[PDB]
Amino acid sequence: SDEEILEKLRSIVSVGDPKKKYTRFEKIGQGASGTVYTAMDVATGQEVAIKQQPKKELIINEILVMRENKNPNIVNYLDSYLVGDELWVVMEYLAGGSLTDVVTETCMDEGQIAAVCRECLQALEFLHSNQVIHRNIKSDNILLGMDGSVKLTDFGFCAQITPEQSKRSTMVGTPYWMAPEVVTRKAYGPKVDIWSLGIMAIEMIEGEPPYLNENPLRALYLIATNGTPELQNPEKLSAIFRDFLNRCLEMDVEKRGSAKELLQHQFLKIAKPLSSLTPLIAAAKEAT
Ligand SMILES: NC1CCN(c2nc(Nc3cc(C4CC4)[nH]n3)c3sccc3n2)CC1
Repeated sequence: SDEEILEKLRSIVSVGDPKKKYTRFEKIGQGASGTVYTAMDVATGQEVAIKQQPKKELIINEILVMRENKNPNIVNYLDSYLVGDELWVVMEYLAGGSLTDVVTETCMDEGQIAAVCRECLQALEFLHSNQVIHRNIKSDNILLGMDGSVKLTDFGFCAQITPEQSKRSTMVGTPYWMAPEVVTRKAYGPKVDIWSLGIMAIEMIEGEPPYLNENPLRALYLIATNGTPELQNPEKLSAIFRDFLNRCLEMDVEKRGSAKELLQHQFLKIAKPLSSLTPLIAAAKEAT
């Protein structure tokens, strides 16, 4: 019965030698599982990012889900290899870095924040319409292009739902960003991603998710009891922004906005061009 799951992901990986297609191999990061490098396509002259035991079932889920859900607001999966003993997942390279650096080292005005939310909601609307829940939306899993491109990544925790089983009840995600209905093991749908988006907006405002100074469990408890979080300074924000936040962070899932609904919110109408994010990127790179 197992681990014939290991032979399953051997079917997925492509045929050939990795070294023969991508030169200019250079490392640019590492984070628990696993580590990230860089390279160029000898064929097309394209720069690419290469990620490099436990529970490899996730890495399968990540490959498959990424392959069948191409979107301009998703970090594009390319090829896969395994000629060694670690995964050779190749994806498009965004040099601007993660949104985390930006939210914790810079100040974003509402026009910048709206632009980010709109790009993310676009990815969410696409994924949800394909019955996929990301379940781990956070600034850490938002990568930025040097041109201000905003793309979604990390799909190991994705949940493929079906008309027969459109809900889950497993506590997956990262505590500070997890919807109350996920924390309290209740039946939940795609709008949990919308909750995590809201939390990420709080990131973009206050620098970090609510209860971050608390321990993960304490945070988990607080989310389960407090429900919808409070801004430290709600009055700093426009009325239309506060509204968008309220409809992202609604306790009533039915009263909470869908991606498609939220893409029509008046708040996104004050979104700046994506080029406006490049100064935020340069700022984050500095002080680092
Ligand atoms: N949470 C992680 C997310 C990945 N990350 C990351 N990714 C970057 N660009 C990438 C990565 C990918 C492949 C991995 C999907 N394409 N483009 C860059 S550029 C400067 C820093 C940096 N950090 C480090 C934190």
